[PDB]
Amino acid sequence: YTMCSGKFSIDKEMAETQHGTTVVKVKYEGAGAPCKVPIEIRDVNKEKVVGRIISSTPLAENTNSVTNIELEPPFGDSYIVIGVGNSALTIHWFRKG
Amino acid sequence: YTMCSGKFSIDKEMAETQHGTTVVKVKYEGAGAPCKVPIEIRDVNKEKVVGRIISSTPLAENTNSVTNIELEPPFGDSYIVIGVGNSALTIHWFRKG
Repeated sequence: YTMCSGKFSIDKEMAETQHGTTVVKVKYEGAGAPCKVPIEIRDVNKEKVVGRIISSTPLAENTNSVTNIELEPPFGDSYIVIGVGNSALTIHWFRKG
Repeated sequence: YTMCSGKFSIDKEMAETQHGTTVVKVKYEGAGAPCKVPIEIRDVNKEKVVGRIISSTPLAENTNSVTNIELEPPFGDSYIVIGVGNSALTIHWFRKG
């Protein structure tokens, strides 16, 4: 699979789980599915944080499909960008230490 | 910057340099520039190979702009995917050991 080229929207706001992760649900509104949900997690220095995605490589299976994404945000501020281009969405998360 | 959402084409075929790298030039034909050229390098097991991009984070500055990309392919077979979606291009490279 290649990365989805189209727009995503938040289907369920990012929320903390009980086992030290967060989960967010996104709806894929674009074309070219099945395709990989583009997900990048960066710290305050805009540097990528690796290995924090818990879900097996999240896919948008079809146009309008909803995908569950489980993440393990680092401590402090992280900026999670889902999608590509001008329609990419950013989620700011703060994890208290 | 976010990742470019649009189509790229090969402007200059991937070629070996003298100092143990390769260089390929791509033309960005899409919108939303300036944006980051999406580049992933995977091995035969389709696993990402990290730290092989020599160029500072390649950008497409504008629609129709041409970007120079210097890479350090791993030994053996690597598959370099530029772009996203159904218009993403794949380059197969073999590096003799």
